[PDB]
Parts: sequence; structure tokens; C-alpha cells
Amino acid sequence: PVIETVQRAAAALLGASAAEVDPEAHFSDLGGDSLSALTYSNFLHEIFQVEVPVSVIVSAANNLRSVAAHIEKERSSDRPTFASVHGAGATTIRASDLKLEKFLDAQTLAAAPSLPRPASEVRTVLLTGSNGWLGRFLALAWLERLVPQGGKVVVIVRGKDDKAAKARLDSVFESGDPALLAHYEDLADKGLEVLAGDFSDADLGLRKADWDRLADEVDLIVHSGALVNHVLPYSQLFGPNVVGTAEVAKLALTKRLKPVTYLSTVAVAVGVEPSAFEEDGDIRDVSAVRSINGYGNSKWAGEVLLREAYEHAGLPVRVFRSDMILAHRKYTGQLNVPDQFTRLILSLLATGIAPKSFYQLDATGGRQRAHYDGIPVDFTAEAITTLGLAGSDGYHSFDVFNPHHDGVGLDEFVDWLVEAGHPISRVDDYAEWLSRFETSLRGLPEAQRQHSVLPLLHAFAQPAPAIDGSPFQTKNFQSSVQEAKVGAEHDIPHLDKALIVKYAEDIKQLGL
Repeated sequence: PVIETVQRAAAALLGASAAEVDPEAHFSDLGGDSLSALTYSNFLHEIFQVEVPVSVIVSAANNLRSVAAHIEKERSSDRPTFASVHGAGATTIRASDLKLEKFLDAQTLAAAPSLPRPASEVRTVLLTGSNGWLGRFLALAWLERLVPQGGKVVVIVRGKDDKAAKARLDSVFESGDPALLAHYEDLADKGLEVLAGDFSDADLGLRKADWDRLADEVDLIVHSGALVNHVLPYSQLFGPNVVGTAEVAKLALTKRLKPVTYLSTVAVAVGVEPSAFEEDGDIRDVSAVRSINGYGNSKWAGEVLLREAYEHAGLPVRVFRSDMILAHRKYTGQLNVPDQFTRLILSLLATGIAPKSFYQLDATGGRQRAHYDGIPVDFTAEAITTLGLAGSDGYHSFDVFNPHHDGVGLDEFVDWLVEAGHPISRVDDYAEWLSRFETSLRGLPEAQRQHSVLPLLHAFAQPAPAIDGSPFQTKNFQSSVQEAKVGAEHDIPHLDKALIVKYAEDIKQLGL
């Protein structure tokens, strides 16, 4: 009796009794997370002989009863799947597999070439991933533009129902900053529609009525959503990142053509040297066979399908590859809490110790010039929204990285926290710092320790190479930002002291 096993497995896994784990509970509410969710997925897989993807277990849409329902269904009973596309238990994937024939119904494909062209005036945007870190500012940038022209922004969010989904959205904007909140509520009242859904599912997990309406009403689609996780295998990422990208394309190839903005990552550059990676090349020509880093490959496969859709039907695409997306420069408490950078700043303040340098020292033991490659999200959202609006034709890809040869890297960040009075001690020798720093992290209260850089300490094993600028190419993005005159900078910004200082305050204020 499936539900009873689901429960008992959960109890075992999470250190509860079976009485504490009622069917209406969510895996997350018992202390579940991505790590334990993987363990759970394999355990249930082995017992029932069916796929139980991590994404089923962690959706805010799914209690344990839903996970059990899924097992039942799959046990008896149809969408694209890793085996239907790549071959069952394959160990390589290849670009020649990722063909639209295998993701979409033939009828949709037959009609797409002769579909009406994109609307010349964008009045209603559909956005995925709006409760995500980047997505929330993409939503807010579209709202600031469209609401004053009486336009609309429709958003898809995971949740049990529309009101639940709306509530998940609302609370990402409650971050200790009243100004942000007033701003969001005001714009949201006027121009936001929130629908519960799931892009890994049929018709994006919506009611047929709303899918048929969006297919008619929507002028432009921004696909910011994905399962963003650097440990899961490709096969757990396939559903969200690949089939997800394809269900979005289905909407974009129905009733009339709809430009897609697609968020991606530098991780797609698997076994190619930075210097050899074309920012605006054909992505299918870049390691066209790959072994099974599943994040990178899942995002790549997404790109490839969109490329196939442009080749088939002339769907306008813009791809934006973006990795270290730092804190908002204006709204307080707004920062991506789980990201490596946040964790690091958190960790330096908690321990109060930093190395002379995070980077290779020189010949004589001295600090060298280095650069940290990230962009604040306020600019990133503005840039993406602006260049995405303008992409009504063709296919173009953009590396949203910070390319400046400015000498602004982690050592300047530490100097700046010190200049602003935070008590951080500088330790001359790196390997000493490293073992002291691990000691000091282990001594931390459990709440802090989990937020800190302690899980990812492998990545501070060595001092980083002392490198200015970025080795990947960024001229398409840099030159477009320049031409479009985005921001006060009319260029990619430089990371400044005001921002680093803001991170320490945002961290105090969120109570880490």
C-alpha cells in the first residue's frame, strides 16, 4: 500500500516516527531538502521499479500523498522521458537526439512554420521562475514597464492552487524592506496574474482553458525557471530543464509565434576551453556528444531544443548565460542566500578570519591583481529585460558575465568590510587560514553552519588563480548593453564597496 511505504521511508530518512509523518505533509516540512530528496528518490525507485524524480518530492505542490499518487500512476500506465529521448540507461547524450519530433506532437510542429509572426507590440508577458532569485526581478522589471501602459504580466509558480502559488510569490518580496513590499503590492494589484503550474507537465500544469488563452493572449515568454542544482545527475534534471524548456516552446509555437528569452549558464561549456567557446555560435556544435556536471548538460540540452525551434519555425530566441548574480543594490534583504558568494561573506563575518589572499601569491609572497566575475541582479534583470524586448527576430546568445580588467576581486571585498568596521583578521599563510577557518566553522551553531560555506569547502582547497577579467567572451552582451544605454553605467557595472557593505547589513537583517 504505496502511501504507507512512502511514509515509513520518510520517517526513516528524516529521523521521525511514522505518526509524525502524515500523508498531507510536505517533504520540506519534515527537514527534507535536495540532498535527502535524492536518497529518497533512489530508495523508492528500487522498491517500486519506477522513476520518482527529485522534482516530484520537493515541489510545494506535492504532499506525500501526491508522491504516492505518482508512484501508483507510473506503476500502472506517457510524456517525453530520458529513455524515450536518449535510450534507456544511456551514458552519453548527443545533440542529434534532442529533436523536437520527440518532445512535441506532430500537429503542433506541422503548423508552426506558417504561424503568424510575433506581435510587434508586447503587452503581455508570460514569465517562469518568478519566485526564483533572478526571476523575481525579471517580474518586477516587466511590471514597471507594462503596468503604466496598461499591460499584463502572467506568471507560473509551483503550488497546490492559485492562492497558494500567489502566497509563495508574495513572501519572496517580504525581506525586511517596506519600500519593496509597497512597490510590489501596488504593481501586482494592477498587472499580475499568478497561475499554479509546473512546466515539466502537460500544458504547463495548467487547466486547458488557461493554456488555450495564454496561447492566444501572450506576446513574449521569459523562461527563467529551472532546477538549479550542481549535484543532481542529468537524469533528475531532465524533466525540469529539458522537457520544461520544450513545453515552453510548445506555447511559443501555438496560435502565433512568441519570442522566448531563455536563461542559461556558462556550465553549458563542457570540455571546450573558454577561449574556444563562441558566445553567439551554434550551441549544438559544442561537445555534440557528452558523457554523464548534469546541471550544465541539462541547460545545454534546453538551448539545443530552442535552437531546433528557430531552425524549424523561426521562433525568435534570446539566450542569456548568467552565473554569479549578486545582491540587489537598492532593496534590503534581497540576496540569493544559498549561493557560494553569500555563504562566503557570511562565513568571513561569522569566523572573523580571512586570508592575506584568496588567490595565488607571487614570487615574493605578495598579493596579486584578481577579479571577481559577478553582476548585481538589479542590473542583470534590467539588461535582460531590455535586450529580450528588442529580440523580436532571429536567434542570439549572450554571456552575462563581468568582463572588466578592474582588479576588483575577493581581497578588495575583505579590505572593504574591514574599512567599514567588521572585525576580520588577516592570516598571512593560506593553508593555515584554511584549517583555522574550517575549525572555526565547525564551532558554529547549527543554524549558521548550514548557511555558511562549510558544505562547499572543497572549492577553497587551493588559492584560486590570480586572473583579471573573464576568459569567456562577452562582447555580444557588453556591446548590446552599451548600445542600449542600460543603467547609470551604460555598461556592465563594477562591483563596489556599497554593495559589499550592503551584504553584511542584509545578513544581519535576515538574522544569520
